[PDB]
Amino acid sequence: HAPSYRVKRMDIAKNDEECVVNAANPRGLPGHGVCKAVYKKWPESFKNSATPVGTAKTVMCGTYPVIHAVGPNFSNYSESEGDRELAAAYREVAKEVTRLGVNSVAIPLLSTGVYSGGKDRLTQSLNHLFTAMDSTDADVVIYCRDKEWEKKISEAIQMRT
Ligand SMILES: [Ca+2]
Ligand SMILES: [Cl-]
Ligand SMILES: [Cl-]
Ligand SMILES: [Cl-]
Ligand SMILES: [Cl-]
Ligand SMILES: [Cl-]
Repeated sequence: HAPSYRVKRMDIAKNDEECVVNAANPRGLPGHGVCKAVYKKWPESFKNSATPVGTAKTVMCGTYPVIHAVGPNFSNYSESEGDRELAAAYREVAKEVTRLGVNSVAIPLLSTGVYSGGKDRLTQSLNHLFTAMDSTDADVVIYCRDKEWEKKISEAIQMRT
């Protein structure tokens, strides 16, 4: 086992990893985008999944862990406070991945969809992902949907190797 990062452009509900990170909202609602796809595939994981901004809460669907990570909605937060909460959400993901003992995890880029406040946050969100996950030994598979984002994420992964 050599821990790795990979990126795939496809629906995270089809992931091939041992657990999934949901781009969750604080109230545990079905939501939109990635969150709604996670709700359709693992609805049982939404039982008592509500948790504050900047935190993560894991709920099992059977034995399959869904890590509900709540990034900030940048429409509501200032750039400085939102940046702090986004970094914090990813730190909580790293703790949960470690506690669960999984060999791999499927992760989306938090706060880059409807919580982005209308801005391109690929680099900001990806760099906070790396800051949290670099010290873990899980294989990390990042899921995206946009063709140009796939290329940019792949370039960012490859240039550190
Ligand atoms: Ca918070
Ligand atoms: Cl590996
Ligand atoms: Cl797909
Ligand atoms: Cl929401
Ligand atoms: Cl989002
Ligand atoms: Cl994307």
